[PDB]
Amino acid sequence: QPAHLCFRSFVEALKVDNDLVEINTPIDPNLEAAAITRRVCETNDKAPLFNNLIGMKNGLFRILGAPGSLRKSSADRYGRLARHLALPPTASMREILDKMLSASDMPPIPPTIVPTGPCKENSLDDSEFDLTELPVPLIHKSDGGKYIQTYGMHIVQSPDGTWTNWSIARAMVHDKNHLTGLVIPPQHIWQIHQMWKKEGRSDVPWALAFGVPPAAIMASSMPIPDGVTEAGYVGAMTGSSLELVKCDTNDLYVPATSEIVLEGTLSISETGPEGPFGEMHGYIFPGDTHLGAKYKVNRITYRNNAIMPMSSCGRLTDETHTMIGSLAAAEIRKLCQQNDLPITDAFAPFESQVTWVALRVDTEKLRAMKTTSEGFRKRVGDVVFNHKAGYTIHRLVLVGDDIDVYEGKDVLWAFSTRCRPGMDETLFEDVRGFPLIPYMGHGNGPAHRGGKVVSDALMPTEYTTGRNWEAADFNQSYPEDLKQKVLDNWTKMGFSHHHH
Amino acid sequence: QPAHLCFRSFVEALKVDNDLVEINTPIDPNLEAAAITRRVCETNDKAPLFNNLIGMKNGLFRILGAPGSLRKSSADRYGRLARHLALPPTASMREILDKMLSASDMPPIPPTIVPTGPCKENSLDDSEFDLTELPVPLIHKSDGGKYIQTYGMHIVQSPDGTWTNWSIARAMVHDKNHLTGLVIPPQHIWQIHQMWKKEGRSDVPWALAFGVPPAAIMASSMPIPDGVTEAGYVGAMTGSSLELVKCDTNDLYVPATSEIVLEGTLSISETGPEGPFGEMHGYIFPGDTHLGAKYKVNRITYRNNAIMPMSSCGRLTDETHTMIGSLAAAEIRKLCQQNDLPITDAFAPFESQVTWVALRVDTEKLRAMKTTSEGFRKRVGDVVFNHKAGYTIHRLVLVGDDIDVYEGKDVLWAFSTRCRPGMDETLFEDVRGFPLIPYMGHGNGPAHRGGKVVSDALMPTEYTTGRNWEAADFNQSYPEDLKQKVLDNWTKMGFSHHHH
Ligand SMILES: Cc1cc2c3c(c1C)C(C)(C)C[C@H]1C[C@@H](C)[C@]4(C(=O)NC(=O)N=C4N2C[C@H](O)[C@H](O)[C@H](O)COP(=O)(O)O)N31
Ligand SMILES: Cc1cc2c3c(c1C)C(C)(C)C[C@H]1C[C@@H](C)[C@]4(C(=O)NC(=O)N=C4N2C[C@H](O)[C@H](O)[C@H](O)COP(=O)(O)O)N31
Ligand SMILES: [K+]
Ligand SMILES: [K+]
Ligand SMILES: [K+]
Ligand SMILES: [K+]
Ligand SMILES: [Mn+2]
Ligand SMILES: [Mn+2]
Repeated sequence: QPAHLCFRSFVEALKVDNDLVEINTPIDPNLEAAAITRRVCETNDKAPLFNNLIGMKNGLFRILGAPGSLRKSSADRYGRLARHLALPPTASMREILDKMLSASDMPPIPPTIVPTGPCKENSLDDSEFDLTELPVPLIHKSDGGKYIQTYGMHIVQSPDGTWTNWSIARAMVHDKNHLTGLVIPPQHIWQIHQMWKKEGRSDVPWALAFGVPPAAIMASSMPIPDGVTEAGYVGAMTGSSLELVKCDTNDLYVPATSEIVLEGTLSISETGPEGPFGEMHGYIFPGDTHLGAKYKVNRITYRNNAIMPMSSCGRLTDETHTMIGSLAAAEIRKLCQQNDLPITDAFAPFESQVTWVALRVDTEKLRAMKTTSEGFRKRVGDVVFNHKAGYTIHRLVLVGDDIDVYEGKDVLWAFSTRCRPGMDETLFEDVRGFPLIPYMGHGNGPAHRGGKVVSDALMPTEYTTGRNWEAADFNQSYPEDLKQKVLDNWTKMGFSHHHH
Repeated sequence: QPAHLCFRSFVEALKVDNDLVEINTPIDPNLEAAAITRRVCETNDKAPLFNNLIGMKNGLFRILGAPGSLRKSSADRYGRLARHLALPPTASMREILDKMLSASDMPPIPPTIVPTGPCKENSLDDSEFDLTELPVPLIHKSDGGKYIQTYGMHIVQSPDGTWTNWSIARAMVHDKNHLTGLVIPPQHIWQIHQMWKKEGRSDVPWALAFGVPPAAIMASSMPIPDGVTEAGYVGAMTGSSLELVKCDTNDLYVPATSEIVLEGTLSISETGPEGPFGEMHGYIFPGDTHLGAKYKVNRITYRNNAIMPMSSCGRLTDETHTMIGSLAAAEIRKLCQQNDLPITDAFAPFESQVTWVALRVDTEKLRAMKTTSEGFRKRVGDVVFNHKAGYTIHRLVLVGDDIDVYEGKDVLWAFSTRCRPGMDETLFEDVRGFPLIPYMGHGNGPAHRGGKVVSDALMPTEYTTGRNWEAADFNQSYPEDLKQKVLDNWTKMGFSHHHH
């Protein structure tokens, strides 16, 4: 099975890439696995595969940390993400985001039901498992629970059966047969949960599949449109219908090669203590527990020698940055284009803790619009900040054609030198805010509203007659023949490889 | 003579450090020298010494590029700056800034007059030189002139003789015996020029000394207080009285070991075309010429085999960042402390193009003040933005004790995650602005006023009861014994030197 379509094959691909460290000696899921993983993410090291996890019983479970984090070399920096998508390991961010957007103007390819798969190799009923007895990790020392769910896919369906959503949302073990987790607006798991609650008849049939096809976990992390079933979007992107098997205890379908599947229900009435958790912006607020959604687990099914992927998230760089940020940026780029805004590229700078998105403007198009900064700022912020795709993003930075938004150094240069504080910005206080950013949920203002800004780093002539500067850099401040001479004589004179 | 007290010894020190590349083949001062230097600055390579400059005649002149730029290794990153000050090459930024501030509560050590020095080894009178015949560099392709003066020290004295100012301000060749340059408020060369213009009697006696003692060029770049003679401040900092020789044609005094000295006058009535120039924020606006101050040169004196230092300034990283930014930050730190504000450290992040200063707050002190963000923001901005030391700085970022302001990654993390846009900021529109920032002088608003902001990245509890988070990082999210275990087993498990 191809690496993008089968987690187990993905792990083999990382090994073959020399991007995997197999640790076969005992590792404690209480902090140790996650501390190793954290150190890997902070240093862009190889992904750790913990094959000897203290507390693993009857096949549950090995852990793979850092599945979507960065490689050390610049040439294959995003290779782990490329391996989720059948792309070359040297793929650029633009090529990864284009791949993730490609299914947006293709017919869906619905999934294929198959009678069985590797996820059915083992099962545990209601009398045979205890979630508190599994080697679920404690990921950060002050976490409010053991976060089983950091890289699996929740599967829920609208009451009318017409939309089946796949998404990532955190969850922790509550007791032997329940989880608690985040289910918050405007997320699709929340939107679907609301539909079931308004019907008022039953709890939401649910499954959570870990170690799903890598292309599916990528779509699970992306804010594709309301009402779009992720399975058909992944089918179109990959050009292949995904193979799904029915759950044993409900009529939901899970990827045939899922490593581990939990089947049960998401309550429309019950809650339980959830959090705190060491989160994407780099913080944990110890003791900040709140009531979260409550899931009941009725059945576990799993592969022989099952592997649980884990995100040890926090400070740069992990899956919450590489996937949340970048995939929101990709959808925002599309959204802008669909609203007739002249945006060519979008990325969420890592340096912003993925709270900014830099939007590259086609300034020839902009000049034809005969508009102004104030007008344009307002139009861009109204489009993005009133849409779900803008949820996580609190600052939009508009930049001209000379800036590569995928290079944080260039975005910071443009921001710092072309956007006059206050005058060149529009604040948005009557939009939904992302409460997990510390300045929102633990800040001075409403946790769920406002705190957003569009910062215009377009210069005045970019709206009128064209760029009227050249950079004071080696590239722009010297003619071609001189530059080349300098480069050709560099080592000869006495001054100091691409892959590495 | 010690390296901090003699430019020629400083060049030898860079050689001995293996931080110098001597280029003994012909190099063109038209762009080539500056392109090499630019490439060095963008890659933190060794300083270039051009010993064979096309057009050099009768000893005028060799060029040293990148005298105050960065080294590649982290361990001696600031070694070229340390060599200006007799510090170890591994000195931290805090240690360099502390050294530059040390004379602020010491009695000045006035300079010593000596009858002669190496700067008197050669002379050229009014009939013997032509500035257009010297190998003055063209530094950027669109510059409006050949910028002779990028790393020399202008020397002017108040009419009453009580204050002698040393400072760096750019100047270019106008014709055979004149320069034009920037002389703008609130700079001390401007303040002194205004005193002479109000007297109305004569042009300002002036000298410009290139290749001055390195400790003197550092003070020349620092906004030490109005009315303080830099020579006595440098004396106190170094613990030694500087040796000066009188000019031949006026009664100003220049460092005895200056490589090259121009003597003449700064006009109180005449102006000439000046600029454009590839400037510190990374831009040049071709054709943006304006009338600047006009200097007449009456005499040149110089050392045998004179060396002209040059800054090929622009995009990161050069003397305009390492010296302008950092030395303004140092003075702002002091200014804050003198105004009873609880600031421990200040630095201008390179990532901000040195337009921000991050101010580290002693939050124990802050809590005792029983104040609020709004109150505190306003007080800090009124102190700094109404003072000359804040001139170049458009954004102040207040950060708590956990942030190392000398680490741009940590400043950006704090800014991005702890400062709510708008609510946690105070804009300042009625303060002097720095027109050279593109968003000021080429922006949408008044070039010389406003555009400043204080961004408070202190969290709410930092004002009241104390920090209420831990970082979700390896350092903070795992206990000490575990961290150490992980570090000790890192290479054994299969994962990947200080100097490099
Ligand atoms: C890649 C990734 C994406 C995450 C999360 C994580 C990782 C690794 C972990 C679990 C580590 C941390 C948490 C923290 C949190 C941010 C959250 C979450 O708990 N709640 C949430 O609502 N959104 C999350 N997302 C983003 C989410 O997947 C996207 O917003 C996606 O568009 C949702 O799919 P729908 O569009 O179909 O609604 N988590
Ligand atoms: C280290 C350095 C410092 C510079 C400049 C440069 C370098 C290398 C160059 C020449 C390359 C570029 C220009 C551009 C420009 C910024 C300027 C200038 O032309 N005008 C100005 O007014 N201030 C400049 N400074 C800063 C100045 O030295 C400090 O502000 C100092 O406090 C002044 O001394 P006083 O306090 O005693 O007034 N230049
Ligand atoms: K999704
Ligand atoms: K702007
Ligand atoms: K000075
Ligand atoms: K704040
Ligand atoms: Mn969805
Ligand atoms: Mn001064």
